[PDB]
Amino acid sequence: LNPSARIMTFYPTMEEFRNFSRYIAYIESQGAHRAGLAKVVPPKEWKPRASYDDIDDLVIPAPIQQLVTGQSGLFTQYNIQKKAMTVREFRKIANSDKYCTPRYSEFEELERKYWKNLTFNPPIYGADVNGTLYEKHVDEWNIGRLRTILDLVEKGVNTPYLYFGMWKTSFAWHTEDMDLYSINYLHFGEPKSWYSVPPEHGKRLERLAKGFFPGSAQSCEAFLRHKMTLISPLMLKKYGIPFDKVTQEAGEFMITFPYGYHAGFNHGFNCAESTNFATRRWIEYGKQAVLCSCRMVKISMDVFVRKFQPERYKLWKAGKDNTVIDHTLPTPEAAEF
Ligand SMILES: CN1CCC(c2cnn(-c3nccc4c(=O)[nH]cnc34)c2)CC1
Ligand SMILES: [Zn+2]
Ligand SMILES: [Zn+2]
Repeated sequence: LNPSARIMTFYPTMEEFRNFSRYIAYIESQGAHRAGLAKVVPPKEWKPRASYDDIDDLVIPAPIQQLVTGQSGLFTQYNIQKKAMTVREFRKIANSDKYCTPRYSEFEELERKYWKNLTFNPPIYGADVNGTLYEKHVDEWNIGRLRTILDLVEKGVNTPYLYFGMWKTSFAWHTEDMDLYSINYLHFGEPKSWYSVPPEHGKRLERLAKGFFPGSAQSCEAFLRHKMTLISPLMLKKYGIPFDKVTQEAGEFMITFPYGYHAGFNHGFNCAESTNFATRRWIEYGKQAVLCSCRMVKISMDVFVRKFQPERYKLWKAGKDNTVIDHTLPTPEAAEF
């Protein structure tokens, strides 16, 4: 399933939507994981919050000014921490003449303006805010409590984060911490555009990045983990790196899969909610994740190897666990489909 590894979109009914982990297993049985990114449009009747007119007093403790340097589709993003601000203050800046979205008809025109102007007039990203916009009673796809096997770490990446975007705010090329999955919900506002590289081609993106930034690569085993590297889709086309693109709109979920490299940008004022999560398939990725060797987020895999792979525990502890990851294989939970 999904031999082209193209980004798939799913429209679950209210009944299919209710079981989060089962629905992740379902989309994997359909080959969604091969693209490294999937869109899930929830049923129309489902709302995580009745209204977003009550969040003006919400504090963004560390807004970041995003300074970008580069040319020829290759850039490095530098984050400058600014003083705390409210969502009311952030919305005022986001919609001001200095930072508002330029006029555009088609996405391709806006995508061009982004790649042409990302190094000018550095925007402010109200990123990494600990919090949720979900009402406490919401039991479906609740980013604040997904209750996947990732909870075994607790029972930081198992908590919800908010992202208040403005035009031209960006997320650099990366995989998740420990090559985990992630869920991103766009609560409201202007779209968020995504680029993705299939996990089966992730090593090709890394080789391209290493060749362009040899200083960074010598300094760290996993420099892409710093989340500072921006590469244009045109630069990827030029070097034959397979990739796909998708625009997430308000009210839609995006799912990133283990070792799924993604990057993207915000079209204007918006707010997304995200967290990391796991399935039984992730354990092997966590065991094999190449981590940052210069700073970082590290999860001990021991608890997972003991519980889900007891027969492999002595072999693994000895450093003799030679398992090769097949990126095309769905999670064992997908068996029923
Ligand atoms: C401690 N961890 C640091 C990295 C954090 C992280 C990992 N990935 N990641 C992102 N991925 C996808 C989309 C977005 C986005 O729209 N904005 C900003 N960051 C994003 C953010 C998770 C938390
Ligand atoms: Zn991510
Ligand atoms: Zn590093």
